[PDB]
Formats: sequence, C-alpha cells, structure tokens
Amino acid sequence: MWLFEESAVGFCSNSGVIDNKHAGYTGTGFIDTENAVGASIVWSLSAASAKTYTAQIRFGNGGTSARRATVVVNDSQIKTLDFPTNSNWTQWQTVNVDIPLKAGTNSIKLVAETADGLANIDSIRVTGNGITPAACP
Ligand SMILES: [Ca+2]
Ligand SMILES: [Ca+2]
Repeated sequence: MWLFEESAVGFCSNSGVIDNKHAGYTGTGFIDTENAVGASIVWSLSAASAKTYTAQIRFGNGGTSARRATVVVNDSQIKTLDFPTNSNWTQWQTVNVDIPLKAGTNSIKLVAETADGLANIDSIRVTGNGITPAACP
C-alpha cells in the first residue's frame, strides 16, 4: 500500500493552498482548494500489475453542504463521491473508492463538481501490494 501526502513524492498539483489550520491531519497539512467548480488535486503512482485497487481518501468537511467530486483515473471518470459534511472540522472522515489501475504509471485526479470546491483533502491511501509513488508528468 502507499499513503500519499501533499508535498511528498507522488503528489503533483492542487488548486488552492496547502494548510494546517484544522488539527488532526497527517503529514504536513492538507489541501484547501478554492471554492470553484473543477478545483482539483492530482497524484501519480506506479502499480506492479493491472487490476482494481481500493483507495481511501481522508478529508475534512464541516461546511454547510456535501462537496461532491469526481475521481478520475488515467484521464477517465470513475465515480462521483459525495464528501458529506459532519459540521465538525475536528472529526476527519474517510471514503473508499475502487479504482482500475494499469501496470506502470497511473494518474489519479479528484475534481470538484460544485462551487464549494473540494473538501479539505488530508491524503489518499491506495491499498494492495506493489503500489509506489511515481514521478509527476
Ligand atoms: Ca476549500
Ligand atoms: Ca496530509
């Protein structure tokens, strides 16, 4: 498995800023995107073989609504996740999503579907053997 943090290898780009204002994150902080449709985060990973893997995204959302966003893998839309609010920025949340990966380098992007942008994204964890970070394109 590999746990991908902002500003660590495997992390490519993000809309908005990196921040640490709500305690409870892992690594240095989390991504706080601007409030815009299409706000995104991009990661790059390598997989030893082609199959479906479970990814888990850890996030904060204590805002007034869910912050729906689409998981894109290798330029293909895989699934839209809700990212619900719990009105509690001290309680980080997790959501699991299955993603098809190819052998070799893969891209994963998360893209905001609404004007509230993304939830604050702490990390993405991809489970399974043979997963490592990859260089950014
Ligand atoms: Ca934000
Ligand atoms: Ca983090």
